[PDB]
Amino acid sequence: MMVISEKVRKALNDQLNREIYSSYLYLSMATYFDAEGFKGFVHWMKKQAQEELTHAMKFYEYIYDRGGRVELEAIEKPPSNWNGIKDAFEAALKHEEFVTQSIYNILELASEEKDHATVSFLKWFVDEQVEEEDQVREILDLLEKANGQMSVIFQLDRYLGQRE
Amino acid sequence: MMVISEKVRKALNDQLNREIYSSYLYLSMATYFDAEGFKGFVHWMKKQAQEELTHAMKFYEYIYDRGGRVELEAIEKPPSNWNGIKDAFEAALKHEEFVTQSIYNILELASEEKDHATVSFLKWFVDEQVEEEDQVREILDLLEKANGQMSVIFQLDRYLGQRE
Amino acid sequence: MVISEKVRKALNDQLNREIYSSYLYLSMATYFDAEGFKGFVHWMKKQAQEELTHAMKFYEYIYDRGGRVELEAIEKPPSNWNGIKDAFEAALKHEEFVTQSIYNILELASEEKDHATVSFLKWFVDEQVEEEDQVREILDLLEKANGQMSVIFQLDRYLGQRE
Amino acid sequence: MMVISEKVRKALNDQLNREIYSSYLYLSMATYFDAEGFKGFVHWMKKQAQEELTHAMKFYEYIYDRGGRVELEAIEKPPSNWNGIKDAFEAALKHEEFVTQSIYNILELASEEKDHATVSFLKWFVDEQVEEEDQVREILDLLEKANGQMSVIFQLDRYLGQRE
Amino acid sequence: MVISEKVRKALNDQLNREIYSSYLYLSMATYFDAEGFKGFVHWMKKQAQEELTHAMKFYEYIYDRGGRVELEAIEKPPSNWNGIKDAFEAALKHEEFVTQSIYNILELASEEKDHATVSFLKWFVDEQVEEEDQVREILDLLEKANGQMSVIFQLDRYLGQRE
Amino acid sequence: MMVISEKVRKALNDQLNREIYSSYLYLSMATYFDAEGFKGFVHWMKKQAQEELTHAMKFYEYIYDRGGRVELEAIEKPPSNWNGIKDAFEAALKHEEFVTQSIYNILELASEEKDHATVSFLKWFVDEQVEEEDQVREILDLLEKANGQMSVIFQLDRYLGQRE
Ligand SMILES: CCCCCCCCCCCCCCCCCCCC
Ligand SMILES: CCCCCCCCCCCCCCCCCCCC
Ligand SMILES: CCCCCCCCCCCCCCCCCCCC
Ligand SMILES: [Fe+3]
Ligand SMILES: [Fe+3]
Ligand SMILES: [Fe+3]
Ligand SMILES: [Fe+3]
Ligand SMILES: [Fe+3]
Repeated sequence: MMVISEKVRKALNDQLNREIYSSYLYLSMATYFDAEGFKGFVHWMKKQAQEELTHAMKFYEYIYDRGGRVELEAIEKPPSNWNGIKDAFEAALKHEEFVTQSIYNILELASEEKDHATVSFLKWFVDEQVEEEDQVREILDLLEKANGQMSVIFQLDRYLGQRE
Repeated sequence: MMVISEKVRKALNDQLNREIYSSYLYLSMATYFDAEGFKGFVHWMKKQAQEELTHAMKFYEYIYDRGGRVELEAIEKPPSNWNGIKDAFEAALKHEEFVTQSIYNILELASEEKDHATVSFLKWFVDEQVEEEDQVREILDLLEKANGQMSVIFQLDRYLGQRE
Repeated sequence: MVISEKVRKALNDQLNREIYSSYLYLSMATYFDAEGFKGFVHWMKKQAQEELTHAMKFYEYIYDRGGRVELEAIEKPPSNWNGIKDAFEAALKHEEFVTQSIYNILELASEEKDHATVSFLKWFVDEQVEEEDQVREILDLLEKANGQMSVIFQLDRYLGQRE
Repeated sequence: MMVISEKVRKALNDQLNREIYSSYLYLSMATYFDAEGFKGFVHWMKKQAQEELTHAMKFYEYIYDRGGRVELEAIEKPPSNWNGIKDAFEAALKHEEFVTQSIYNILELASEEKDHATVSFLKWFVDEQVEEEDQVREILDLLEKANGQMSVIFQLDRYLGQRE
Repeated sequence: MVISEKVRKALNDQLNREIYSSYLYLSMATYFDAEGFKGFVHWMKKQAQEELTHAMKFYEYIYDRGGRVELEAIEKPPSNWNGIKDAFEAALKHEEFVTQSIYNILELASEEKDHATVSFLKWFVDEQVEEEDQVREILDLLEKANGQMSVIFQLDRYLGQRE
Repeated sequence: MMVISEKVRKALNDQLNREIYSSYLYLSMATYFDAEGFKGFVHWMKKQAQEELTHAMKFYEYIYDRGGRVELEAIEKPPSNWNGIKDAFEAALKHEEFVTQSIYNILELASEEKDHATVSFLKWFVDEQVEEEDQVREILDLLEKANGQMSVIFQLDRYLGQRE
């Protein structure tokens, strides 16, 4: 027996598909930074793409652990171009803020259904989203310090190029 | 800047997107095997999914190496249900045979324009595709021997569960 | 004592339920031993030990908040089941009952704003997810098995390897 | 099938359930010493409780080795309070003596049936009971010398806290 | 800043409370040193360093959520107690007050559906259980010691061994 | 017995309370640098705060080593804001020069009282304060050479981030 309500399963399945989209979006930002020729920003976006995949697989495993099933949905085409580096990263910040709210919505729905297991499972994402937001604000802050000066952009490129 | 024709850039970009669908398709086969409860087949499909991402990224890299740019397209919703194990693996073989012909088409197009670099690049894929088909055919030959017998299916599950 | 008497009693009741759970799994070891499945015996003995550690975590938490543990009688558990599948079906049902009892303590602790006990119980919520699932995974393998002895022996070996 | 008499199987099964009661009793003495705030005594009682489980399991294995089956019985509520350290260890001693006599009774019953296999099996427990009784007499005799001096009780709590 | 001004202010105040907590344990060390108990001194100095890490945890969380930290004046703490037992009950009473301050932030965050701050505070809810319990254990040992100097020396070495 | 005069004990206790404020002050500059987004300057200042605590603790011990007693006084509120990176470090230099003079005042009080022990104990801080002053001056000079050019600011931000 599936021991999550169907409406919590679809909320989880929906979030799983949003995590797949988030990974595709960062790959698309990588395509942008690669066209712009910043190998370090490219490197950073590829790691973010694979990191979001692990988020999706976390949802994957919990759905099956609670007796549900996963259904993959179509993945909409992401933007392929931005108005500069600050533009791409602010789009990332806004995006992760949307992801956090979508996860917040699942938590409140689970809490209202007295689904304590799903409430507890999502705490990892609550904490993780704090870090996903902060790291992008850090880059945005450093980018505003550079203020388009290429000597500093190279430093920030090579800094983000070291992400493991 | 770009030293591939737009006809070859577009064939490569389209194949890149098909490799992304390939990974999504194999992930969806994992959701099916998880629903049916075959951990080894799940494992095998998850590893196939990650192999297809590397196929995509080899196209990604080659496009930029020749001065092109990659544009990510929508990913269609993959099927989530099959009649049984053998049908899923037959769907995989059909898929890989289809990707082989699509690569054959890029190779013939590149050869037509005397883009010898892209012809040579696709040789790796010609050789990889022979093994992608053969591995699925070996499984199908075993499933046809298994003939739906659960004790023998369980052996093949554990066997494909050992994939590295 | 810094837990309410009503929460202290709930924890103490759950400690005794956790000891009963360990005894129950020992009784399933007695059953599989009578039936001659060494691997299922192994799994059940390892499961009985795991419930003891659960009980002791309630033990320690009660004393950490100024409480005292009172051990109650342990009811006689069933000693027989109608085959391997039936015993694991009883296990799944039992663990679900354990999950609901933990949920109930968590809800009582929440409405008393006993945040320490709420947070303490999170560990058991997450653990209960696994205990339910690992029995569900066994049941699904048994359903496919359909009593076929070659597959049951394969499953005895798999469960005999639990550490 | 079973090569112990039903009368000896019942005697062994009964004693297995006494061993489980013994471990529960000692756990209960741990609950008492934990309320009293003597860490070392708690540790000792927890170690004694685990030791009685190895006793129960030893009977378990012999019963199955002789073609018998184990049936677990209800476990009585143990006392949860004593009138002091000496009183608790005195109850432990009295309990171990009762266990010894219960074990002796099985030995005499099996020897009257010429069930030599069960006679020989029980030798291990005859010897163990000598140690179990002696270890409690040792503690009681040290407590007599302590004579309520908290400085010496602390020393003794530390010593029994070192039990491996 | 993505925490509300009431939640940032509660967090900033708790940061300053943690710093006073570290200062308080430091003068408790000044007390035990005047009284000539090196082990209790050692224990109190270690408690001081631990409270700095509590403060620094609130520090980091405030910045991770886009807020800023403002350091406030630190009150002069008591410098004397009328004995070992009195010093530790001041410690216990204080940690209980810290727990309630943390509970208030938790409920404030919860009413604001600020799940991130709620979850961040779980670590402290769990930590405070152990901070209270370790002082209770010490007090319970001091009651057994009952002013006997030979036993006080024993407890002095024990707490002197804290890592 | 106390073998320092009350005025030298009182001077030493004031310096102890002054050393704690210095640590609190440097902690507050970290709050400033963290708000400005300079993680390396934050690192430097947090480690400077820990060094001031060790200064406090050396006064702590010496007071007890000559039979006195420490009384902790209120810590008066530090500033939390500066008009830029170098202005903060200008405050740092200004502060430690004040500490050096406060230490000099104790040394003279000790010299006139023929308290040779306190005179000698303080020569550690005399020598340490020379380092403390030079350490900030050198930072100040590089900030002036950098001249607000962030590529150079970023570089010694990372430089001071390497402090042990
Ligand atoms: C460095 C390359 C990153 C590319 C990310 C592409 C994301 C969008 C397409 C998703 C395809 C399916 C995901 C496969 C997951 C494989 C299973 C992982 C199990 C832990
Ligand atoms: C391997 C077989 C396990 C059988 C368990 C039967 C449980 C019945 C209750 C008996 C009392 C158990 C007391 C256990 C004390 C353990 C303390 C460990 C340290 C925290
Ligand atoms: C070294 C052993 C004694 C420690 C006593 C600590 C007393 C603290 C009093 C308040 C001081 C506040 C400023 C401390 C900043 C420390 C920052 C640490 C980050 C690494
Ligand atoms: Fe994510
Ligand atoms: Fe492929
Ligand atoms: Fe025994
Ligand atoms: Fe604290
Ligand atoms: Fe200093």
